[PDB]
Amino acid sequence: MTQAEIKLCSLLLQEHFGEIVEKIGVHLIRTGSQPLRVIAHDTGTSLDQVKKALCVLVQHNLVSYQVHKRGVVEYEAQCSRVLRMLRYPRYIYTTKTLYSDTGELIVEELLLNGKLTMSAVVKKVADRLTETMEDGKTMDYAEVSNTFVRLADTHFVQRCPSVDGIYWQANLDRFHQHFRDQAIVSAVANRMDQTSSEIVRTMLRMSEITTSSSAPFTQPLSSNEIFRSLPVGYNISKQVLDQYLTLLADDPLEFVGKSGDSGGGMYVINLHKALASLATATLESVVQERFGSRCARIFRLVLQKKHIEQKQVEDFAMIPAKEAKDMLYKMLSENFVNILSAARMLLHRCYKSIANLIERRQFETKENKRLLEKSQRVEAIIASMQATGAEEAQLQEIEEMITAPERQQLETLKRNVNKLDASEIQVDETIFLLESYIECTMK
Repeated sequence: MTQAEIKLCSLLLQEHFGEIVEKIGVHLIRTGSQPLRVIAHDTGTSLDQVKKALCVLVQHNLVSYQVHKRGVVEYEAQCSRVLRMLRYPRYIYTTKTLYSDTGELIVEELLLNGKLTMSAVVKKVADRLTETMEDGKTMDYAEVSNTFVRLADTHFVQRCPSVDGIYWQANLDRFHQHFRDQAIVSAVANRMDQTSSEIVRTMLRMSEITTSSSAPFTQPLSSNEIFRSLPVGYNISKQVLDQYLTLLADDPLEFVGKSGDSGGGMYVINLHKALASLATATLESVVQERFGSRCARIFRLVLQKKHIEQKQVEDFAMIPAKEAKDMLYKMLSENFVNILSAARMLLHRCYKSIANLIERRQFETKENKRLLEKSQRVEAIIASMQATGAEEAQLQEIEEMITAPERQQLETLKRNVNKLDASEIQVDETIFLLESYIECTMK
């Protein structure tokens, strides 16, 4: 499935909605397609509790329902859809980035309330932005709506189909398109230079509609029209563009390759090749993570030919025999070369690490429950103090409640909450990559 995939799903639902949604969700994954009744029977849970759980499931766009064989309304969960709940913040913040905070909010609710019509969102946010606005001026519904439309135009927002409305949702596919796009652009930017990567961005910008998020290669595009779709910040010449192009295609890395020429040369982007190299580098950093620079350097030499045999291993190693033997074992030991294979393996290892993360976060607030509220009251004492009876001695009394270790633990826990939160994000990006390669290898 895998096991960690399931476990992860569970934790997800638990955090967002409750034990009800989790139990049933878990069951919908575990037993595939099932009517309301068989779910309420195998779970040992009533039908109203079942019905409540399904509400938060579908409304939020995750569970599917279809009328099977004997006209029975059967229900089903979709694993990938559950896991997308992870990228959710990054999806959000990138939106904040691109179409301001106005955008930030639009998306913010479209996931957390799931299915919502155009209007509902528009006003929801306008008021949710009038509360932030300096007392007055108000948020004109229009700007809100513009950004919304702009989202539906760039396909970052699309409609809820059919089996003052009606419903709209988040097109995390065009998000995958953009993350794919960015990961790529930046890879050029670090493996080549800024100008090159800007060309890429130009290519992807005209390959954001005519091509897919899982296509191995884009659509052919001539030097001339690319030179035409040039950004305004770049006043770069044709011949410049030409030496650049020839360089890009004929690059040992090869994330781009020529298709015709023709005039002024037909050119393609190698999505497959690009993804594989991305994953490869990730692997390099992992080898350097647990088996260090020593084994990472040797790993980098495994990129030319091999696994199997050692004749050329110890030779290209530049170290004694016994050493080359040991490290050769360690790399094939946890299956490190088989590209896709190690990729999928790694993927599971990700899911595992995540389980750990949530576990520790969950438990830290769990066992430190009797400290959470103690802090809350403390704050609710300066609520009616900074303004009414600004009493400094009262503030000291507040300080004497929270003895040294309790607050040092609040800091300890808070910092640990962070170590987790950060690691979490990191893994997310990593997962997007892996899965995107996995789907890319689906040609």
